[PDB]
Amino acid sequence: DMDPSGYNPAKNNYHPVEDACWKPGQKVPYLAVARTFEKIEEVSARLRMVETLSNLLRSVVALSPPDLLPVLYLSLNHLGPPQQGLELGVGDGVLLKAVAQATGRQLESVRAEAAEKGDVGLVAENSPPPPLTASGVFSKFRDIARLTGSASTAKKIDIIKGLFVACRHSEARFIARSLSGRLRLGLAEQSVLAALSQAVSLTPPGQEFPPAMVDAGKGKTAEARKTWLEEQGMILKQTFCEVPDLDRIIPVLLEHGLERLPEHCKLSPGIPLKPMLAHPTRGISEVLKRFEEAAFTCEYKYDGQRAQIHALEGGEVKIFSRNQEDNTGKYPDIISRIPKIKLPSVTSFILDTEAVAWDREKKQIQPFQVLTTRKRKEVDASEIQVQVCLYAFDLIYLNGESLVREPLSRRRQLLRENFVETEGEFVFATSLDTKDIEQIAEFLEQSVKDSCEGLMVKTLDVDATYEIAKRSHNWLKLKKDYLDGVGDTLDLVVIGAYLGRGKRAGRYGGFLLASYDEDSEELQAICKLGTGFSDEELEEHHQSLKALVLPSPRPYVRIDGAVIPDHWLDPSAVWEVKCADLSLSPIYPAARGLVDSDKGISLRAPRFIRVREDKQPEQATTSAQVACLYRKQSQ
DNA sequence: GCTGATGCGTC
DNA sequence: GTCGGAC
DNA sequence: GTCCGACGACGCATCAGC
Ligand SMILES: *OP(=O)(O)OC[C@H]1O[C@@H](n2cnc3c(N)ncnc32)[C@H](O)[C@@H]1O
Repeated sequence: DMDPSGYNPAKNNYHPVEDACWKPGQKVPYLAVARTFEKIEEVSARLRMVETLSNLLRSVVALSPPDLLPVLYLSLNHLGPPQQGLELGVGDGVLLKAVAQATGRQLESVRAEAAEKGDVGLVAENSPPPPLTASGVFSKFRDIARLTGSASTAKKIDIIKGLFVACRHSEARFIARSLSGRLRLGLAEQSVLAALSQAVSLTPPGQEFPPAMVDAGKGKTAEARKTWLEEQGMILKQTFCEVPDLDRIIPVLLEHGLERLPEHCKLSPGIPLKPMLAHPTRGISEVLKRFEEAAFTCEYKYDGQRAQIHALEGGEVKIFSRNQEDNTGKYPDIISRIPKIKLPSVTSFILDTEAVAWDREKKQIQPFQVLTTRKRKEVDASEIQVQVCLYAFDLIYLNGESLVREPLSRRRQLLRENFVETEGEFVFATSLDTKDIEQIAEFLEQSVKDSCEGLMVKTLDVDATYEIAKRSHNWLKLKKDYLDGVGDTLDLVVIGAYLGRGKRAGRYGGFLLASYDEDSEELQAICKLGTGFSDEELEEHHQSLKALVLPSPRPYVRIDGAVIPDHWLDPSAVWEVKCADLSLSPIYPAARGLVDSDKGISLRAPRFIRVREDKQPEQATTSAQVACLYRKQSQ
């Protein structure tokens, strides 16, 4: 009898059946999800968020098992497994057109309001079909993403409008945020997985209705309960890190339970897995302090793109990105190369490599920017213009055996013994086994001279497995720009401000920076900036720059194609900014004509360091200096 | 038949 | 990709 | 240290507008 508007999955003593706002077998109302979202947004401790989400999931499992998968994807704001490549194709512009049409308002009015609040949901809401359902809403999202071709944008808009007109209470707020790609729950993959393992542990699936067991933790002590949930949570996590595909896991989970999940879902070539990531380290001394006694290896950190290469029993090859996207069609040249890299005894494998752009005439690595000019789907290897060289650094699976639980020392040994190097095509990452601080510093200096970002550091025997659920950032990355006094540092003028969104709402979220062109006495936009400040520094900058707002830009400020700032600023503040490198920009005018007739120069991964109170705009980094720095790069 | 805006992936 | 904040 | 969501440049692919 409970109207979903009153649904409260944050209550104490939540009963999956009696406290749900729908009847057994009935479709999960979307308003039940939105209310769950509200209660999750009301808190900042993940543990409380997880329990609240787990309560909804327990009711879904008890009452409407078929809706579990759509409710999960709604909670994650995803459309499906990443390797299927479903994409909404809906941005803010298209979303605001849908809001405008659905609210009888004008586009510019809706546009201004959304920019001020930094949230599209509030506008869409504050503006008879049957109640929306979770799977219903989820299905309409997938219909939107499957619309393709000419006039498809108008059809996507019709669907979005139909959703909004059926919205009630806070539904529209969350419809708009999901389509916007900014749900802002504070809860994502890891917390949703914890909520799921907690839900199916407390309220097991597959019981005869009404379920006899609704809270399997009641009979345990608080301590035993916590230990039990951590263990069950790890079972799900380690399975997910090997098979990050809910389409595969949920049917098994509902049919055989969590404790038997690894028997049915396990690492297999052809199914992407979560890759090992790296923790940034600010110097060699921090590396030694972090690994203390453990022996470790250093490897070049190549500046390319991650390629997880799967060879299946039978010969089929698949290649996946860091985010489990399917890149098989992008690398036909690599697929034809597989026979050359493996010994004939190798019948299957999963390799961890970096794909790097490679100049075959000069036999040299090329920058990342050249690698990105490859087409996303190339059918003919003969049409490839940017060759790649594979730098292999790990082996995760070999000849039917998962190596996830073996230490790096053995995974690397098997890689070196079972695979074959070919210059410019497939080689092992340059490496050095040492604990001598001078040798490491010399090795770091060489990696940069050899066209790399720095070093990867990895333990060989102690905590050296490939178990992402135990530690996802088990590796250390020591980049040149992490070091103090090293890396490109510039003093740039603040010429504009952009209204913040989400956590930055009611504030400036980013800024437009410029270098000083001496020859024309103009300030030339060079990049935007939006990270590196504390919340306090960012608030101070909102107040100090608010005074400098102008209705129109100064005549000596050139931005060309850059995003026009929401608020123009009188060139006064000069900020010190660090970046990983300089790039040739297709939009930014800074230093155009000094290194390239058509293109200016921008900053790769800029971040705020500190205000330079001792510098006026005329003494900022000059466009000539920017060009000089960029030339030092490509020597 | 072409061009520019832009979604969304890479880092 | 870099970064800061709450836990 | 984990987890999450603020924010960056830049490219191909796609599609609206012409
Ligand atoms: O900065 P980040 O955390 O994305 O760095 C990790 C990425 O670095 C790339 N990479 C390049 N070379 C290596 C080696 N030798 N070992 C491990 N990772 C490496 C990868 O693309 C990785 O995701």
